Amino acid sequence: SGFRKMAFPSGKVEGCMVQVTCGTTTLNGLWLDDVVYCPRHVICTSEDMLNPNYEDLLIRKSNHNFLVQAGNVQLRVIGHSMQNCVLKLKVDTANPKTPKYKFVRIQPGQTFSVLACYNGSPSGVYQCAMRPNFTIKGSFLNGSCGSVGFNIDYDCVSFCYMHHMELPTGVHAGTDLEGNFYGPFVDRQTAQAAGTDTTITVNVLAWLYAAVINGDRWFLNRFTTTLNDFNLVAMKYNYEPLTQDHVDILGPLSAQTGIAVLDMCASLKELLQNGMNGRTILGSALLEDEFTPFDVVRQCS
Amino acid sequence: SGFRKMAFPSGKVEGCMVQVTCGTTTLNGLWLDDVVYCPRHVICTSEDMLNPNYEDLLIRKSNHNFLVQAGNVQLRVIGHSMQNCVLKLKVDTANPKTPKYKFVRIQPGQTFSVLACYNGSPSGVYQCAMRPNFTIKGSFLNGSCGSVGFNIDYDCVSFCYMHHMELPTGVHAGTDLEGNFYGPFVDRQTAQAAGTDTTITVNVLAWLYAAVINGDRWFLNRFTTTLNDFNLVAMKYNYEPLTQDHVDILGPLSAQTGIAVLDMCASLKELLQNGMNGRTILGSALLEDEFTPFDVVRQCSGV
Ligand SMILES: CCCOc1cc(Cl)cc(-c2cc(-c3c[nH]c(=O)[nH]c3=O)cn(-c3cccnc3)c2=O)c1
Repeated sequence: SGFRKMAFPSGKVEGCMVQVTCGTTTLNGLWLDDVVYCPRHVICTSEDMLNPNYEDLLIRKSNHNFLVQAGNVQLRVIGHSMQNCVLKLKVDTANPKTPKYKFVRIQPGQTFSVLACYNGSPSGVYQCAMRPNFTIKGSFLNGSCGSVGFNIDYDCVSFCYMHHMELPTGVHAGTDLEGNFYGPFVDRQTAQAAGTDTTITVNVLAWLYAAVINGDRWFLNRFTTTLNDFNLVAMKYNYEPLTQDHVDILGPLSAQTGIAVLDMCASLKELLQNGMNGRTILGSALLEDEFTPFDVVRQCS
Repeated sequence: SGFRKMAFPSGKVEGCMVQVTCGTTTLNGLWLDDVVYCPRHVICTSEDMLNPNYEDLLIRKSNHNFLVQAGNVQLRVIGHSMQNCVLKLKVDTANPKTPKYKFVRIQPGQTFSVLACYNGSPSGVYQCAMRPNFTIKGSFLNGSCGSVGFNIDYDCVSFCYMHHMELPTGVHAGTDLEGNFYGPFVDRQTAQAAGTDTTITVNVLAWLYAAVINGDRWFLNRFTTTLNDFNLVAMKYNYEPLTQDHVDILGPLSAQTGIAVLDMCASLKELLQNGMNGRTILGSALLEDEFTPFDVVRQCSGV
């Protein structure tokens, strides 16, 4: 029993974190086999921030300009290449702690663990969801760039996020490990703002199923809804559309609890109308949308 | 920017988790140096659980009765002993992944990271506070006994919690690594309930400071109070008394903010009657009390 934002054990990723320095700029890199991945803005300077030409900046660098440190060991850079917004530094030694891993690009609504790091040294681990507006709501200070997000279903680490920047509203933007940004963001200091965010409806429903699994039914009701009528109401609260895909994905949790998906949708409609009237659900006084259906199944059974 | 509940990186502890099997019972052990620590109820059968005689159950057992698995490697037990509610299994090999560590006993209101494990394999990590009623609000299923809680200071792991049981209300109870229970609980399958919980006042204030540091300021006001007046309202709402040591600990945040504790208690005083009813601080509709002042400083400074 209990239900918590539960991160993956971070050890497999801790052994991959290194420090990358160019001039006065130091951030984190990810050391997998004989490659170190880091944000390409490690090669910018102060006057480079608004409109850096990364191709022109990189061509002027020699390998010895990159100082890569793994704990106390200095890693020798023997080559480099830029892929989208990620720099790939070939180093002269393969990381002996490299886990089984893959790179995946996730969709909005998916969750992952963030290993926040400074100077190549991990400081904390926590869960994040990719918001519908392609930001994440993390906790990052200066020097955290190059921290990564990952899942570890099975014993394979799936890297899905590398942290690049904090936007004006305090939320965070980054890339996949192929260097493609999530969302419309670019790695330069020009004015950028996240779009209006919305609530991840399928995740709220998954969390309500988690509440039922854990023994709480107070928010259910005797009503059902059509998928169309549910979406018409939920969008008035800035909720994301619920698709037939989402309804299919919730099938297993519906089966375990005996509550049809569209019956849980009717519960959510009433919760948006009424609020919680002094009650909580799984310890929260708001509707939680950063647990996926997969997360609920991972944690509840 | 941002403020999140963050656990310590768990790698130093992952390398210490093993599986301990006694008959049909399998749970998790902590392998440090050449000893494996686990809950003593691993030696009970279902019928023993109702009213166990642990020193008699332990007398009946021998080294060969304990099956200890580290990954795919079997560890040989060469000795066994009990310390309070923890079993100590001497093995023939020192864990080469043993971190610098010590055993500590934490105080209510203090936080730690939990590494939830099943069959000796780490499964998830999250932060917990030791509640005033000596429970923790974790997330644990059958097979999680022997999972541990810990803090990290530089390179030294301070182990503070070993998981033993889930109470009827769904909250969790355990021991320190010397086998002493937190709270008025016993390791027997019997009706037990934690006392009425209370809210950790100094942590709520710490979290209000975190909210200010992050631009959330609508709860600030011009007023101030004193301990006696606040503690009087704290009592009414089931909040822990606020001591002078608490005010001292929040000193740094009062400075770096311009809000005096009793000024903030006046803020908190106000929130306790009028309240939330929907509105939010740091994205929460309720007053969060599982962040310590150091959690706030540690996180809002990059340590
Ligand atoms: C849209 C407006 C923001 O524009 C950009 C654009 C770009 Cl390309 C980078 C950055 C940025 C750089 C650094 C950084 C610089 N120099 C270093 O030595 N180490 C660093 O880490 C850090 N953080 C940051 C701060 C707090 C939390 N998370 C990330 C950043 O956002 C911001």
